[PDB]
Amino acid sequence: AIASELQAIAPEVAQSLAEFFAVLADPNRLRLLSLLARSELCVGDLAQAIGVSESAVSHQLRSLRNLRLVSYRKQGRHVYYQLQDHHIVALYQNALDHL
Amino acid sequence: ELQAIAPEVAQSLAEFFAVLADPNRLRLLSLLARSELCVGDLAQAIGVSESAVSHQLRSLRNLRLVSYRKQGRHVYYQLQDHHIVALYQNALDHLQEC
Repeated sequence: AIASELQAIAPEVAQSLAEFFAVLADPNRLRLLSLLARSELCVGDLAQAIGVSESAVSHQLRSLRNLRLVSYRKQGRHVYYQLQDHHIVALYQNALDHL
Repeated sequence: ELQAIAPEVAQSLAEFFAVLADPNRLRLLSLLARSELCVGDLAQAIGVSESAVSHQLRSLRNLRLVSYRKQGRHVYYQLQDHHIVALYQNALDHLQEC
């Protein structure tokens, strides 16, 4: 009934959103995000959980940091990574559940 | 005590996000996220022919991103499930500020 009052997202917004989803179209990134969706973790824990070197994980996390998919905090001699925000958690979980 | 998602699951999820990385598809989903709509409504909304939108919807139906229902003498399309609605809204919100 409200068809006449609806308009699609702007083209530039659709492009920006498409780019966001393209960044997530990476199984390796998703494996890392699946762990962070359940607990804040250091690179050491992430590396052992997946089965790769910490250097490998560190490299993958740099891209994720730059793309604002993950963030980190420092406490003592540890650096804990986590998902950027609750929106990332929600979209990840909803996508997984849809599948 | 933590295990990542299975390799096959990560791959399937990656493919799912890959099909969403399409501006034209997202424009259509952005409309359906607000309300179910007939092909006529969608075509006029984005400014293309009904045939064009019908073609695009064909792909979205097979990709399980949209579904449809018969309401009287018309067919209305909708997002496949609420998860699509929620992931779409959360992604857009993320790309925004407060």
